[PDB]
Amino acid sequence: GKLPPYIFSPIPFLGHAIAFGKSPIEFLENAYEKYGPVFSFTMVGKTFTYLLGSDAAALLFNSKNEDLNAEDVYSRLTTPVFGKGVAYDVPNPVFLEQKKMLKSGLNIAHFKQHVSIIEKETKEYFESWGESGEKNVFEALSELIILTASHCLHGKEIRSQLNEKVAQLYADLDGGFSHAAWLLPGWLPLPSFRRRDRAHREIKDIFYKAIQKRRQSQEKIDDILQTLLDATYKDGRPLTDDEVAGMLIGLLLAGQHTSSTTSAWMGFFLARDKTLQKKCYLEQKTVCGENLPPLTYDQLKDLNLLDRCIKETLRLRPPIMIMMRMARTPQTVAGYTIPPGHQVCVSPTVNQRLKDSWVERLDFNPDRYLQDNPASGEKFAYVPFGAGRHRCIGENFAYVQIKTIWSTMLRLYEFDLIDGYFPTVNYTTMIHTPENPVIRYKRRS
Ligand code: HEM
Ligand SMILES: O=C(N[C@@H](Cn1ccnc1)c1ccc(-c2ccc(F)cc2)cc1F)c1ccc(-c2nnc(-c3ccccc3)o2)cc1
Ligand SMILES: O=C(N[C@@H](Cn1ccnc1)c1ccc(-c2ccc(F)cc2)cc1F)c1ccc(-c2nnc(-c3ccccc3)o2)cc1
Repeated sequence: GKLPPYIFSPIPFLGHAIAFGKSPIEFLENAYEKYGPVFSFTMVGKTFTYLLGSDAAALLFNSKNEDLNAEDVYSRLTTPVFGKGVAYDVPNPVFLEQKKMLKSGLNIAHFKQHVSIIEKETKEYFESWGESGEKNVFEALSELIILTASHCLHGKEIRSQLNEKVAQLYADLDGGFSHAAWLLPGWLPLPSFRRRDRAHREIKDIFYKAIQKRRQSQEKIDDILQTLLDATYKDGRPLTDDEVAGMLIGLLLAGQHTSSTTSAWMGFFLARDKTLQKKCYLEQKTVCGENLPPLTYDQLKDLNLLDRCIKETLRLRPPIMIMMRMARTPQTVAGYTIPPGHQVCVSPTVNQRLKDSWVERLDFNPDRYLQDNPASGEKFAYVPFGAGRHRCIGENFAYVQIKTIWSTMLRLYEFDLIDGYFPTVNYTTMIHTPENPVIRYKRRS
């Protein structure tokens, strides 16, 4: 056992907390340069080991959950949010089945319904934006996506109940993902803990009623809720109501912020590159016709440029900057032996931006995918949706959602930067959102 290089800090408990917190990507890129692909450090009492670049990241992406374990690092925070019997509250093999059920629900049939739903929700929402102005697009997209994702992933019944009170319940749930929740005992009656737990109760209740309501109807509905009510584990057991409601909460949380932040970033990338924005609008017309009829799933698959714009946005601004495991058993990578008790980390952000493999790395270039590039060229250089056992199941929905929304948005408006300001990254929020995401827009042609 030869340990990975350890980046010493004189600062007792915090370690590099402050430096890492200010700009993590720069921290990790500098470390990579000085120490190589595999290294360790301590922050706020804990020892972290990073695996940077494709070859090293392979260890995390290939590992069995018995070896590199997700619930050890996640369950404490997620279980009060998503609920019992779901996600990281059960053995991983169970979660894998639950994922299979969800995957089965995320199919082409349902996507075809989703496109119209999302186009409709989007046009209606942006009516309040009028003909022109300067508004906060991240807030717009967050508010819209909570609606679109509910409608698609929860259904019409639940969606019609989605008022501001319920939206706030969902925000209160997000609050469970706090520094306080990580650092402090659960038994402290902190406001955010109280809200989180209260909101979890009220939201489950709404889902309980909607679930029993559908079970009792003879109206055969073909949607994702139905797929869950009809699904079964290998043992044959159907999901309980509490299980289903748990999975519905997850579906929303997963469906919202990863898309909203991403969609916001794409907005500013396209605003900065007006020629690229024009080409996208022209692509709309080419594929769908000059009359611009209602979007269809099949038309989305032909929006190749828009697709590469999403792909490239994800490259430079992946919503999930980190993926972490607890090493239960010793692991070997790059000559080093990582001991049990280490938390093993990967950063899509760093891998997706690495000097050695990405040409003009900090450039937003959708066309980079028309040549040889590390997305096709390597295993794990490009990993915004992860890989292996804990890999994402929502990639196709997310693309459906983001494509439809932005397809519609390009049709409605042309977008510009304000005083040539391109938003900086707000590192203090859980998902790195854009700072001051106010965008200028005027009605399109
Ligand atoms: C742009 C949108 C999205 C991005 C960038 C994204 C990214 C990711 C990433 C990086 C992981 C790997 C987590 C890890 O290895 O620790 C993941 C896992 C997952 N995602 Fe997504 N995701 C997105 C949308 C969605 C959606 C819409 C859903 C549900 C419909 C979803 C459900 C999941 C689930 C269930 C997992 C598995 C977690 C696990 O096995 O531990 N995601 N996602
Ligand atoms: O929301 C979390 N995970 C997300 C990751 N995601 C989103 C889209 N694709 C993947 C997530 C994972 C599983 C699910 C999910 C699970 C089951 C299901 F049926 C449906 C969805 C939903 C999610 F939103 C999450 C949030 C916080 C944390 C957390 N872990 N540690 C912290 C933490 C640590 C230190 C300081 C501050 C926070 O935060 C871990 C995971
Ligand atoms: O352990 C986490 N952060 C670590 C830092 N780190 C980052 C990379 N390696 C170490 C961390 C961050 C802040 C702090 C901390 C900060 C302030 C303080 F007063 C005390 C402690 C402690 C930490 F251990 C961590 C782990 C998982 C996640 C995370 N996983 N999933 C999410 C996520 C997913 C979806 C939506 C929102 C969050 O978040 C976020 C942070």
